Amino acid sequence: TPEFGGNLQKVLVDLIELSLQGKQAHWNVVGSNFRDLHLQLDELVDFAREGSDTIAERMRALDAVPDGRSDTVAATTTLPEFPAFERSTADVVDLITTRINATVDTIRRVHDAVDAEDPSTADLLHGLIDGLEKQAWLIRSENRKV
Amino acid sequence: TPEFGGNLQKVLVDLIELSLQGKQAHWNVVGSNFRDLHLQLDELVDFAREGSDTIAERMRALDAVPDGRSDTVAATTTLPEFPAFERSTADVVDLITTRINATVDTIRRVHDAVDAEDPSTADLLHGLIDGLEKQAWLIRSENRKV
Amino acid sequence: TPEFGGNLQKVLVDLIELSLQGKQAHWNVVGSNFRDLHLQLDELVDFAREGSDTIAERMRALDAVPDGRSDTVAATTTLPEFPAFERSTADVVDLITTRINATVDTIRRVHDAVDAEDPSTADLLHGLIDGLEKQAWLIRSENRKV
Amino acid sequence: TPEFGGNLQKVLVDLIELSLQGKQAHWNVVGSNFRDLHLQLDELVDFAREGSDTIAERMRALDAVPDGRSDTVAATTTLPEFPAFERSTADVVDLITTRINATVDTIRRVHDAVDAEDPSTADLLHGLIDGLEKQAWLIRSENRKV
Amino acid sequence: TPEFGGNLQKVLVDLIELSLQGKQAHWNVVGSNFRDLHLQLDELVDFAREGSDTIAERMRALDAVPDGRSDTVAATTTLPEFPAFERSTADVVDLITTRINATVDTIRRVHDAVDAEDPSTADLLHGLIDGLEKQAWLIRSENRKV
Amino acid sequence: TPEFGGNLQKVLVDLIELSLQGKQAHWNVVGSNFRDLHLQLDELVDFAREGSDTIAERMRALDAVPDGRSDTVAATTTLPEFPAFERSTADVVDLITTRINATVDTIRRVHDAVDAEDPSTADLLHGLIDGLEKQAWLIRSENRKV
Amino acid sequence: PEFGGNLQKVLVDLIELSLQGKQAHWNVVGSNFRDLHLQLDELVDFAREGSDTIAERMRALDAVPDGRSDTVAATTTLPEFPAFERSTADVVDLITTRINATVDTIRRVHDAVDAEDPSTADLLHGLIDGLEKQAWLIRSENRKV
Amino acid sequence: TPEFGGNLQKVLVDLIELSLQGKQAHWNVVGSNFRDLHLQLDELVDFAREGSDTIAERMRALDAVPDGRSDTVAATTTLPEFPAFERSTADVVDLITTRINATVDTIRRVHDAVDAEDPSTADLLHGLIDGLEKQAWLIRSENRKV
Amino acid sequence: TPEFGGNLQKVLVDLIELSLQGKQAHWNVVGSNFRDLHLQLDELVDFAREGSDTIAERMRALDAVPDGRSDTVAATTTLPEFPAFERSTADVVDLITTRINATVDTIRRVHDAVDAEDPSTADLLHGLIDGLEKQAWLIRSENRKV
Amino acid sequence: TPEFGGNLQKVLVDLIELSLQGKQAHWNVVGSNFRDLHLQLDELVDFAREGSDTIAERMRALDAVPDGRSDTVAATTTLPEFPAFERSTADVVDLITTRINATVDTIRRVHDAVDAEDPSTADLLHGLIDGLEKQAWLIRSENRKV
Amino acid sequence: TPEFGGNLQKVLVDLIELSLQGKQAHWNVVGSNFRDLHLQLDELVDFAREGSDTIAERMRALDAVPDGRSDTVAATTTLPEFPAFERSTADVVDLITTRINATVDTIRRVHDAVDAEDPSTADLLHGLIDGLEKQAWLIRSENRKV
Amino acid sequence: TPEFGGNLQKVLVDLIELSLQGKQAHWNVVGSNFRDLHLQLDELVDFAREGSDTIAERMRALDAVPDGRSDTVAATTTLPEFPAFERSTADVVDLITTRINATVDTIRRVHDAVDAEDPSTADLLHGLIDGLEKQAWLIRSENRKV
Repeated sequence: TPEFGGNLQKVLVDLIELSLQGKQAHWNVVGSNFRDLHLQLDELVDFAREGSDTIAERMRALDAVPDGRSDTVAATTTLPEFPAFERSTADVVDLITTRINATVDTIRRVHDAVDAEDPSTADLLHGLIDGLEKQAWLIRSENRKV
Repeated sequence: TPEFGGNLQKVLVDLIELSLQGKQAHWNVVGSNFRDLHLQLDELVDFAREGSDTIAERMRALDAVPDGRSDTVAATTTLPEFPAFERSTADVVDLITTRINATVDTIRRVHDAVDAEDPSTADLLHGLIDGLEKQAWLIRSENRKV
Repeated sequence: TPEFGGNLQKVLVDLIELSLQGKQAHWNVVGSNFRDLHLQLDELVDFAREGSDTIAERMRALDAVPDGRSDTVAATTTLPEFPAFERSTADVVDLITTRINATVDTIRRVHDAVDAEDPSTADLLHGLIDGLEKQAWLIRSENRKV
Repeated sequence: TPEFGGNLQKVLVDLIELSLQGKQAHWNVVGSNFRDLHLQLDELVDFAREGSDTIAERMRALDAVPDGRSDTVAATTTLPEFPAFERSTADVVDLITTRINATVDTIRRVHDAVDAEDPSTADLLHGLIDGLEKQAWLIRSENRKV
Repeated sequence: TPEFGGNLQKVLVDLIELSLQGKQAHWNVVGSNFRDLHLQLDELVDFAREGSDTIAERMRALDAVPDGRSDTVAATTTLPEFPAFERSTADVVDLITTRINATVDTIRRVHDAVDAEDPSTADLLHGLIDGLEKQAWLIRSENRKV
Repeated sequence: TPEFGGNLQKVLVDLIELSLQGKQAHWNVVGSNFRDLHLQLDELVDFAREGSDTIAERMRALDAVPDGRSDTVAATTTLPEFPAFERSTADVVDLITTRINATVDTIRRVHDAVDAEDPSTADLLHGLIDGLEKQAWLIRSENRKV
Repeated sequence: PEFGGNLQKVLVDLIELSLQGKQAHWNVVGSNFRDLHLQLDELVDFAREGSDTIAERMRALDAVPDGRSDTVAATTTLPEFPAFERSTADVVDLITTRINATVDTIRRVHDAVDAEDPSTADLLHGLIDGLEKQAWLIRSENRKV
Repeated sequence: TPEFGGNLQKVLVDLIELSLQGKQAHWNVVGSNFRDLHLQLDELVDFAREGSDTIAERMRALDAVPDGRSDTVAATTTLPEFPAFERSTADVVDLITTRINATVDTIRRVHDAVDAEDPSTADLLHGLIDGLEKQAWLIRSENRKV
Repeated sequence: TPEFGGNLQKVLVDLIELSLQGKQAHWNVVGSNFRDLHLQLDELVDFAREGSDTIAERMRALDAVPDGRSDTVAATTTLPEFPAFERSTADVVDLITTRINATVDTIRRVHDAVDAEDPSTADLLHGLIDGLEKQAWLIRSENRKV
Repeated sequence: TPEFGGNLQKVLVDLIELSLQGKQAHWNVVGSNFRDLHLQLDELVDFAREGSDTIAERMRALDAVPDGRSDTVAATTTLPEFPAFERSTADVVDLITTRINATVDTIRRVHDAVDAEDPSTADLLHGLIDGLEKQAWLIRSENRKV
Repeated sequence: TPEFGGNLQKVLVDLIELSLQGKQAHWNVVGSNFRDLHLQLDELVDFAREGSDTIAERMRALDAVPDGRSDTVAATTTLPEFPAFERSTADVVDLITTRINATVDTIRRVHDAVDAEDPSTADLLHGLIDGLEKQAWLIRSENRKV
Repeated sequence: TPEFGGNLQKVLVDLIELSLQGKQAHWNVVGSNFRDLHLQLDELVDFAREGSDTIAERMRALDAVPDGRSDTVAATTTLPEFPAFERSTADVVDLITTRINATVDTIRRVHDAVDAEDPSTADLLHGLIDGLEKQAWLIRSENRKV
């Protein structure tokens, strides 16, 4: 259905934007605990790319047309823009946490309709939520107060 | 130097645009001889991602500031936009060949200044142009009729 | 739960019959773009065998009695018979697409009944839908004209 | 959410107790099919450890605090204690079957609440039920007669 | 030659029947020494599937048409029909021994004509014979007494 | 001898308690320099589990009876308990260092009695010292101030 | 000595086939290009392995190999290959014809080589199997029905 | 030292005899738990071969002359000769247990002089004792009753 | 087929004696070009062990009883005894060449009688000839002068 | 350009001739220190084949026509012919060194034009010079006497 | 030429000194963020060893005489002396950054003559500069504050 | 204790000097058996580096500080100097044998105090002696007269 296709397209553009932001932060981060932040951003980008590809193949299987162009992503993404200069570790961790939370929350919005329509795709969304939440936890644990 | 940083930034944004659009074509292509294009476009995307990461790390080592944001890519890329909807294999082969030719032409234009300033970065450009030209040959040989 | 056992037996019989047809077509197919089909049918057979074994072991865990005999498969399968001679690639692609469609439609009918009892087996069926539909798309894209 | 944390803590403590008791049986089992039981119990312990780690990371990523201390396990576990000395093969198979049945029963009680609140955790619990039931079948098949 | 194709088709259909028999027994076997029988039957199925695929590819290379449909298997198989329900260890090992012996006996009768016509295919037949005989030894040696 | 068996059982209890407490710390740790501790405590738990299994199998080979039940561990362990809530990274490093020091000092007491009978087991005890002391240094170096 | 001569004739044909496969691998264009490109590389690898196996076996049987380029050019029986870009159908046809000639000479030598040494007969049987499988797997592209 | 050479020669000849015994039993064993015995005897043969090679290379490094000839082994080894025909499971397990016990007893007598002269070789002896005793446990634990 | 069994026993005895002599030379060889011989004799022993195991399992599959005892191989082997002291590289090369020639001569002599009954075993004999003759060529080329 | 195409064609035919030459020497060489040269020539052949394939793919990418036919190689090669029959190792090393030096001389002669035209291809020639010179040293230092 | 040999010898001794000093720092680094520095210094040592070996093999191929003795390194190195004892992480990061900068600066000075004489060796120098600069950036970014 | 630390430092500097001279001989050796010595010395350098790192980690764990600087090695090492020119293979083999003998002599000298203070460290020294003596034999067997 066109509604299902549109929801999956909104998820896909958010995943692509998240991957691009992760790579940009991976390149442009400075500060403490550099090696771990560097490796974690790479792992997150790999996982996000794999999830985006899986969504693309599934949505193709359901006979929909994907929209993953750069202009389309820039026009329809929901993630906030990222700073273009070198950033401290606390700031980049905070920004990554916020972006991951927004990406997860969009999927949590669409989950009800996706489960009502196709449990097979609901399972892929469940796996994506699991992976993204694990990544978000392991990153956000750096800046915890206690 | 800022001009050197800008010359590398143009290459970086071109590679990111190429990778995203190659993934788009990988998801979207249908028609005769589908599987060969489906696999080779994935290989092209992998190579483009590796090259973009290599350029980002090298230019960071040379103390410059990357701009890999989606908005920046959309605003300052040189590759023409990818047409939407399902496309035939011949058309996608032609479009990918033209775009890879544009990218390698950009590499050729920047190569003079890059070699004049840093031979180490010139070597990375040589490797990238070699790989991209090999990919371009393997793609365009599909549509050749002799 | 005799109804659960019968439903899972109907699933397994169709999976085994489809695997046999896939192997026969893999051995028999010939024509334009032969190699891609030759490899993809092998991949589909491997996936079908993995799914059939997984279903059989799950249904064993639930204390049911599987029936995987050749006579039982031939007597209780739902998929149509396959041509016995050399077939063109377009025809074999169409036949394989029809077979995958019938198999996934069978799981679609049994889905609600099996989810009424066991969400765990529902998850396995979701995975089978994901894989089979991905294979169906990747094969049917061969004959698509647009 | 505190109730959710409580159910997940019960799951984690049951899994930890199962792993410890399985290692006990692994070191202690003597009798016929000794090598078979030795390998299978090691596989069961490995799977239980993987599942316990997955559950712990999931619930802690959902902002809960795990309690996997030995005193907590002893005080709040639900599995009955293991024999103290060398046991026959049939007896240890029966004991392990009973332990796995109790664990999966607890998971089944928790399943309703987890499906009510977080489908992502429900999916992990489904996978755990699948793995534990497969192991239980493979173990209990030793003692079953015709 | 048509007679050569007929003998190779007989061997192929026998191997397919053996693979189906092995998988069914693998799923269904219950009793003593169960884990080892479970692993050995899976190994036998893997070997039988590889041999059947090898014969199919060879006969296709020699310009013959294979017949691996389930209906054809049921109509032209030579292995006697297998029990329907759960069976003890002695019964299953004895039955598997009888089917393997029947298969190798059929291959033995075909071997004379195959060696008369094509020694290259005769070598593949020899490999199948001794692999199957090794598997038969490992299986029947369980029931043997002193 | 029963005294040797009791000493080995006491060592095994300490190893199991250390592994469980390490997993607790791995789950519950939070604060600055997270990922390093998160990976390193997992490595320590893996090594401790390997050592505990090896020592259990060795003591079984020497014809003794292991006691690895949760109640037995809680009743006869020597390592003091772990905090039940989220702790700072410096504190968890200090506690883990203390636990490892207690465990290795227990081995230091038991070593003379072990070597008085069995140099082969003394070698395994030496290996345990090597691994645990390397891990202890690798953890304690976090808070070292020169 | 005749045994050595037959094995030398086999070896030069295998080397020529490997060179033919590499040439077609580099110089092929048209439809199904990626599949033909991979298949020809696999065939070249198999031909090189078979040539090595024959060379080492015949060395073990105390003969003197002749695998020089001049010797191959003077003694091989495979037809000459075109030196320009060729369509895929023509490439498949030419490769099929060359493989058929190569397996034909092996079948011709098989009787004497098996009568003299079953161990070498086994290696030649394996080579026949592999090359015939490759021949079918390539020639299936241009089949009519 | 000639006495050192003689002790290590006795060790080597005993290891070679044990390897031959294990391989013969591996080929010849028939009865219950056949596949487990077949795998374990192969593992024991592999371990014995590795240990024999290690002892030979160590003794050669210490400027002695190894004697691994079959005639020397037959004339010098202390392990009693094996049955010549097919043997039952209990009998072969008992025979292997007795052979391993004799070998480790010989190693124990030699270990005193070995530790007196060269601790480096004493370490290898300890490793061999550990491995052989573990294998002996996995063997003799088969026939043990409660 | 007692004659067949005796022939296969003669093959097995020769292979075992060859492996033992190869290990002895591998331990004892010394002189110019030492390392190449040291590695190649190890490879020869590995191949001989593989061949001996293959022959033993094949003759077990043919319902025969092998005799691989040390006394049996010493009293039945045909290979000449090996020097017991340090030997020059040329001498050990000559001795190994002679031993391999005797071993392959035995197989060539028994080949006609073997093929008179079982072509599958004849195939294994062909493979053994191939491997042993390759090893013989590599050994003999060391001392060749031209 | 045709002159550049011919410049690379000379390199290609020289590499193919070198590969066949190395294979001939690998098969034919006998004498002292056999195994070292036997493995080294195989490594040389592998490197030459990889380099020839790389040059062929690059020159295809740059839209030229390879001529790798055996007749073309024989007619236009530059390496001296290899004498037949069995040759001593010293003569083989001398001839291989001379031919590799000739190939490196050809590469160096064409390198000026190649670098003036295409730096990407110049890099490939640099890599080939590195590899071939390393092989030349690793072979020629055999015959060196201080 | 002797000048080229000396220019390469200076780079070789600098690389050896850098590798030894990196190992020194790997051993005596303590403080906050220990593990990341501990791993990065090991990676740097591995890269330095690989580069030093590559330079040694290349300069050997070009018929020069290496001087990698400890006395020669101590006498002719250019890197400043590394202070002993345990050092804080900030200080060791600064020291390693300064040393890598000195090494790459020396390589930059020698690059002109190296490129003027042998472009192949210039390529190796380019690769070494790339790797060392990447490592230097990845280490120095730890201490950066923005 | 300071004496323990000093002895471990004496061992470490000897290992580092041995590794450096091994690399020098690896680069510098020419003559017969060149490939054999080239591989063997590379293996010895790898082993020496691993052993030196292991000693550094252990003595760090025991709260001591290493001195592995180039100046410290040159001032404190006990190994004789290595020639700086091209040497015959016999001479380099003799020199390496002498160096290994000196290195193992130092460790055997310190072994008494090391065992009196820490059996675990004595075990590491035993392993180092075993490895170094094996390498020493495997090298010096080249130049043996008889």
